[PDB]
Amino acid sequence: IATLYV
Amino acid sequence: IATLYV
Amino acid sequence: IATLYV
Amino acid sequence: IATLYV
Amino acid sequence: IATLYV
Amino acid sequence: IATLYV
Amino acid sequence: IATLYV
Amino acid sequence: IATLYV
Amino acid sequence: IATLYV
Amino acid sequence: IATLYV
Amino acid sequence: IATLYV
Amino acid sequence: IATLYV
Amino acid sequence: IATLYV
Amino acid sequence: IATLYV
Amino acid sequence: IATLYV
Amino acid sequence: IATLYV
Amino acid sequence: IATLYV
Amino acid sequence: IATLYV
Amino acid sequence: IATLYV
Amino acid sequence: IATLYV
Amino acid sequence: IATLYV
Amino acid sequence: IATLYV
Amino acid sequence: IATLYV
Amino acid sequence: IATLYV
Amino acid sequence: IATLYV
Amino acid sequence: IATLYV
Amino acid sequence: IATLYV
Amino acid sequence: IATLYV
Amino acid sequence: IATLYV
Amino acid sequence: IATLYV
Amino acid sequence: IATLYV
Amino acid sequence: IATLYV
Amino acid sequence: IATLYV
Amino acid sequence: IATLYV
Amino acid sequence: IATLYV
Amino acid sequence: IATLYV
Repeated sequence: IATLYV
Repeated sequence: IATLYV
Repeated sequence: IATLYV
Repeated sequence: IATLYV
Repeated sequence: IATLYV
Repeated sequence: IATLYV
Repeated sequence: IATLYV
Repeated sequence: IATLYV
Repeated sequence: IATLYV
Repeated sequence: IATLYV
Repeated sequence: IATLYV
Repeated sequence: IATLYV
Repeated sequence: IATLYV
Repeated sequence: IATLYV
Repeated sequence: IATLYV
Repeated sequence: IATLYV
Repeated sequence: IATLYV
Repeated sequence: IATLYV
Repeated sequence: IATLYV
Repeated sequence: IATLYV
Repeated sequence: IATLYV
Repeated sequence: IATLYV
Repeated sequence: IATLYV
Repeated sequence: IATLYV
Repeated sequence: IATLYV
Repeated sequence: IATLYV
Repeated sequence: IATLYV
Repeated sequence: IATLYV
Repeated sequence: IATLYV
Repeated sequence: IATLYV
Repeated sequence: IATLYV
Repeated sequence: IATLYV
Repeated sequence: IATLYV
Repeated sequence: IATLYV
Repeated sequence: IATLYV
Repeated sequence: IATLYV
């Protein structure tokens, strides 16, 4: 699982 | 920016 | 599963 | 921009 | 499944 | 632009 | 299935 | 523009 | 099936 | 323009 | 910036 | 598990 | 800055 | 377990 | 600055 | 166990 | 400054 | 056990 | 082969 | 509606 | 092969 | 709705 | 192979 | 909703 | 292989 | 919601 | 392999 | 929520 | 291997 | 909450 | 190996 | 809370 | 090895 | 609280 | 080896 | 409180 929010 | 890999 | 919102 | 791959 | 909205 | 491949 | 709306 | 292939 | 509207 | 092939 | 890998 | 908030 | 590895 | 707050 | 390793 | 606060 | 090793 | 406060 | 478009 | 059986 | 788009 | 069985 | 998008 | 079984 | 995105 | 079984 | 993100 | 079993 | 982040 | 069993 | 951070 | 068993 | 920090 | 058993 | 700091 | 048994 790999997640990113900017 | 919102991204997800599973 | 690969998803992206900008 | 909204994209999804499964 | 491959989908894109712009 | 709205596109879908299955 | 392949569909596109512009 | 609206197109569909099945 | 192949269809197009413009 | 409206076209259909089956 | 918010990111997570599992 | 690897996570980062900035 | 807040980060965690397990 | 490795964690850091700044 | 607050850090912990276990 | 190794911890530091500044 | 506050630090602890066990 | 090793601890230091300054 | 059996196909239908409506 | 677009459907195909082979 | 069995496919349906609505 | 887009579905495929093979 | 069985797939569905809604 | 996007689902796939193989 | 069994996958689902909602 | 994103889930995968292999 | 069994994974879930919510 | 992020979970993984192998 | 069994892991969980909340 | 971050947990791991191996 | 069994580890938990809260 | 940080705990580890090996 | 069994360790706990609170 | 910091504790260790080996 | 058994150690405790409070 | 600091204690050690070996």
